[PDB]
Amino acid sequence: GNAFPGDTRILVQINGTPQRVTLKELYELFNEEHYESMVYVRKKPKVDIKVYSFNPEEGKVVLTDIEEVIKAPATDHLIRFELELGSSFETTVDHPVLVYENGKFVEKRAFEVREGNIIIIIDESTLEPLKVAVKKIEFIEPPEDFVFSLNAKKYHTVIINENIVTHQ
Ligand SMILES: [Zn+2]
Repeated sequence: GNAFPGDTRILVQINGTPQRVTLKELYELFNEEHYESMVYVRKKPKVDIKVYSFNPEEGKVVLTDIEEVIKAPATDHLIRFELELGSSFETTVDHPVLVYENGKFVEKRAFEVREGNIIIIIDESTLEPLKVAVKKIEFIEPPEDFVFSLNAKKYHTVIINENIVTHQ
């Protein structure tokens, strides 16, 4: 399954306040827990929480509900993307990643992303999108026993680490 490392940060709105939490912390803000089909799923929120998403049909940041958070055993390698200006993120090898090409978001599996592909970051104050190139790609042996994901209602995009737009 597709996932992120637990130390990945995600932009959320908690009780009306925007902030970043790690995916591990996000998982802990839910209860409930059920273990089934080798994964742990939590659906009931402990705080009033929404996730910030990017709506590609309108080019706009939007808020949406979190349907569930998931913790799964780590199996595959991760891929780390280092971006122009020094930001970075990591996903499992087949995780969808959004790159910006010729005026649209292309959804590629992480292992198909190439150096020089463009990633979109958001300026949080103006909500303006900015383009940064992928500068380096690394394959990383899984470094923790569990990885984490979430399902965001409708848009299925999230804003991670240093304001990076990607697919949930
Ligand atoms: Zn849905």
